[PDB]
Amino acid sequence: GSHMTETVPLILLVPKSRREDLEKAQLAERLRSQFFIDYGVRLPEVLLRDGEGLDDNSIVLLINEIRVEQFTVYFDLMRVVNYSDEVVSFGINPTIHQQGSSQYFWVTHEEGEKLRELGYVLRNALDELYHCLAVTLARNVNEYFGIQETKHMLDQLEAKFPDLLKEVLRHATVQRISEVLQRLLSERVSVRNMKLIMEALALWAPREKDVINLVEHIRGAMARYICHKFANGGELRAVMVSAEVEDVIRKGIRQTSGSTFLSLDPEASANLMDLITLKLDDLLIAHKDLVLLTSVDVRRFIKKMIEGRFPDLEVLSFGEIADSKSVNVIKTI
Ligand SMILES: [Ca+2]
Ligand SMILES: [Ca+2]
Ligand SMILES: [Hg+2]
Ligand SMILES: [Hg+2]
Ligand SMILES: [Hg+2]
Repeated sequence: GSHMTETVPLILLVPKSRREDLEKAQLAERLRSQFFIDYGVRLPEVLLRDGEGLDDNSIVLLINEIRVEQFTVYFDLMRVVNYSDEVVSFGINPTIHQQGSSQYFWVTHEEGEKLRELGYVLRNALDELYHCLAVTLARNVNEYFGIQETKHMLDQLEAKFPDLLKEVLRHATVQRISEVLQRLLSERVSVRNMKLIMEALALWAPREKDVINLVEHIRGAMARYICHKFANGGELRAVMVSAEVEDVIRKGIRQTSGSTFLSLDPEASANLMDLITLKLDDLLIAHKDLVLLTSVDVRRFIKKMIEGRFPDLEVLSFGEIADSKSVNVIKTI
């Protein structure tokens, strides 16, 4: 460990009424172990604290002792991941939580079993809580991960692939590598496969000195791993960006002698955001459980544009999902 982790614990405010059960379930320990498995980096220590005034189905995450997000988890119910309105036709009244324009639908255990037979996918409450936390923690990676962690990882790798590390370091500094890794994690891409990441840096770093651009190439190299992560072991649920919207973005792109950036009139960008908002508004699958699909040329710009309003909606390129299996496009923007 380094200071990055060691000096800055995460705090979960939980209901007093659930504390003992969350201890028994080893919430804190399992969050830490699973996150490491899933993303390849270590979280800080996780402290539980009883939260004043919390109902029985609420959790708050504090980073740096500051409230970051409040989650609703129906501990005694089941979440319907691929909900549709058809469910109400069957005489089920779900329990519904909304955060922004994302909606979450919960049913009884008995109702769940019924729904499964009709091909709905269910998630248990602790599994949902872990997903919520993980998504939010990935985004906030810079709070607990940096050069010290990167250097450790490089050192571990070196012990195994010395010549590979040698080559990479000739073309990228530790700082630059750390930046690449943070940018991957912040977009929910795992860094567990360090060997592959390093092979891609050895290929690309000699030639690409702009960090944003470099990251895009690395993502490309890692395509299989990105896809497998997002899709889990299930179908990939997606919203497609229309050729129309792609073009608005494309026209706004300016190439320089340095970085490539998006340059849209503020009114124009606001109007485009209003359109994206409108198209997303009536979705019944939560944003963290979706991806937006677009062309490689516009992917990173679309991500930057929407992340203010829609922080939990990741954006993949068509190439990134080349190894996909079942894909379900639920909507076009
Ligand atoms: Ca119900
Ligand atoms: Ca407006
Ligand atoms: Hg169940
Ligand atoms: Hg969530
Ligand atoms: Hg995949």
